[PDB]
Amino acid sequence: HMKMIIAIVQDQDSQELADQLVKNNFRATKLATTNTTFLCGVNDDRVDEILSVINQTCGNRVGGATVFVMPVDAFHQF
Amino acid sequence: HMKMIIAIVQDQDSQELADQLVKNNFRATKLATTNTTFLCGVNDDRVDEILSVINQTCGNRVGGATVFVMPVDAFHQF
Amino acid sequence: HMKMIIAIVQDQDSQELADQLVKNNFRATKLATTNTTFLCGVNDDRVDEILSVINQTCGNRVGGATVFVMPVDAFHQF
Repeated sequence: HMKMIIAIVQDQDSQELADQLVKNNFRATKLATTNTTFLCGVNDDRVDEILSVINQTCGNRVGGATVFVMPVDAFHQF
Repeated sequence: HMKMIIAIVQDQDSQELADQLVKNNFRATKLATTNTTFLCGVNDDRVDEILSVINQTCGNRVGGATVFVMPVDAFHQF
Repeated sequence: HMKMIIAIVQDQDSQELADQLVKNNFRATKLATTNTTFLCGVNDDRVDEILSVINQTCGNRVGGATVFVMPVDAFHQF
């Protein structure tokens, strides 16, 4: 099935996460906020991959990321 | 029980979805983004209805909608 | 485990909820909207506390709050 990622990432590191998610085939949506918030539905078995991306891009290096992995009952694509 | 809809819809079609959701008694919230993102808690047995609305308003006609249906453990109304 | 709160609160009462959540050790994120929308992952056994806060701050006194409590499969903190 599928999952929903809500990754709260720092704004300075938002630019590069946004670019690098694209390069890893991750379709994501940025909710503007000032500390930017991302939304990304990924496959059940691609959770470890996206978490790696978010960590390599942002976190305590300075930095800091907090992400939630949430269940999805249904996915539709019109 | 209840569900949560996260419908990522195109901005040109956001205006009309926003209006038409009201006409179908769907209380929804628009998170501004440029590709706008909607949030809408609907009843367990009104998922098919709202999906119809979103499709009739937006999708590949040009267009394109992507929606997630997510479980809700509790709903409160103060 | 943990939960995710999506609290749709009125804008006039958003300022004070935002301040008072901090005073109760609730790390939350505000998604700008005009009727503002909040996001807050809290512990499994701190749902009653945050609901109290939201009610004391906003609701029908004038007012009005609507909140969803949603399951979280995984929480990560980089």
